[PDB]
Amino acid sequence: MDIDNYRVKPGKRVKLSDWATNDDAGLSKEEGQAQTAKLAGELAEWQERLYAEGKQSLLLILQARDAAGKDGAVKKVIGAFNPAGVQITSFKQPSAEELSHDFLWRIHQKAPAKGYVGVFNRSQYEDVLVTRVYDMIDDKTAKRRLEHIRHFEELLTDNATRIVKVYLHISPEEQKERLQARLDNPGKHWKFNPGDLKDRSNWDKFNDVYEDALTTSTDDAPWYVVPADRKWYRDLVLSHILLGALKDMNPQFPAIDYDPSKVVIH
Amino acid sequence: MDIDNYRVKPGKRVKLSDWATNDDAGLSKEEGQAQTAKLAGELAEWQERLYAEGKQSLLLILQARDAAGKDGAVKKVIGAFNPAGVQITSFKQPSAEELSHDFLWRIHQKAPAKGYVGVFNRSQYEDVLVTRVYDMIDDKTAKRRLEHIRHFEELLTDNATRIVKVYLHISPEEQKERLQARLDNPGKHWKFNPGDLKDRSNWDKFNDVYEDALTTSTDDAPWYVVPADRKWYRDLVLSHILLGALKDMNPQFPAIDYDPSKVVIH
Repeated sequence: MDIDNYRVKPGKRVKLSDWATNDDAGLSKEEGQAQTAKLAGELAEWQERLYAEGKQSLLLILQARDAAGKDGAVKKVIGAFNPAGVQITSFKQPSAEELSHDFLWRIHQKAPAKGYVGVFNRSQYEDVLVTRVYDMIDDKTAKRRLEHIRHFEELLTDNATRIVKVYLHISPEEQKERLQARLDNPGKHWKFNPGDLKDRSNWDKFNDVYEDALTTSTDDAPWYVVPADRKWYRDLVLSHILLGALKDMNPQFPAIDYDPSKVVIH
Repeated sequence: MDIDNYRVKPGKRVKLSDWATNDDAGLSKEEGQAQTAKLAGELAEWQERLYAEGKQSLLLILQARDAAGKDGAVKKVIGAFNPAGVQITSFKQPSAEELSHDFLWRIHQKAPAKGYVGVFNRSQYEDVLVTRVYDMIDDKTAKRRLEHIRHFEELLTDNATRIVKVYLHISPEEQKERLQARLDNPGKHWKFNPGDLKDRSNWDKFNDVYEDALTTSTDDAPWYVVPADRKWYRDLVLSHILLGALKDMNPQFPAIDYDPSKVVIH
């Protein structure tokens, strides 16, 4: 497995049909879950360094369709982090006050602080995805919003915020099984709403608008297309993506302004 | 050993000296760690129900002296929760803007929303503890602020926010060893600063103000004195306190007003 195969290279447009949805890198579910359990300890060690250093931050942006596994990815992979060094925002429909501001006003407020890991379950890209499929905004407006999103991600990059954007890529048949699974089990009768089905019927248009959203992939702010049909593979690949980012960020523990040998505890 | 022995009963002044700091309830470190790891699964299930229900919230207030184990309690115990349904705030020294407001202004802003677990690592009580030991406020002001905190906690209690206040209770010798261990270990020099030694030299003055603060213990908003000399016991007792609270809150998965048998996914 080369994780870089899943990175949208700069300047190269995307046709989601070209990325697989059910990769497994030649591993069994047990071999994958075991490797994920090991990376969890690594993710915890490096997130502590990030927080102790207090110079950098990591922003994970999760975008995916219903039942693709973003809530399940947060619970497993992001759960390896110390919750005191993490901030998770799930952006719902814009409120009245939020609509009275530019579309990035509410997004910028949740940008992560130094030393923290930030996660955007749904993010600023919602304003050029669902807003286009249902013709709330026109193509002219959408392209201009995409330019504003790049400039926004560039601002955070110069602020030492390492941006990582991940798209969870699943097939329609897999979603159908997962959605039917919510309807089948009496305990999950609450993550399904007549409205997930509306977006599903617009599968092909979401392919197009996502392909547009993915053109923001740069060296400093990359998009990753993660085959998510196998939940354990989603978790494993996301673990590799975040750990490699933290290792490249290479946080160091902070200096001290005292001589430990001269300290006498009374 | 019974966790209710650790609850500050309403209307009765207490002295922290009455509680031992190194309880173990008749358990070894291994057996205790084993049961803690088991309760973590229950904490996860009930926290998920709390978040699905979206009607109640849980507010944990952590107060303790340096090296007593607040950060470790959060990492182990609160780490069992799904980080997407938890908010941790470590209230630092009041900034300028915060000082231009009443002392509960910044505290109230972090009150947990419906369905969330909130943790105050240092909290509103800081404003009647360190402020008194160093003569920043007089007894008259200190007394009145304790009343304002009660009314505030009553407000949140009527909001379905279950308040739980925990004081981690360690011996001075234990602290000394923990602090010396950070001076001795090079990898931990960054966790010690000679400033921490100021409050330690005022130990008995913190007894008084803490014993005053514990008088806000009610049936609805109880204080717990957790013997924390044994880090594994701290984690175990904290897990029991939070799990009992979530179980008493008894959050229910939300019902549905549609028949899953009548919906066909295309």
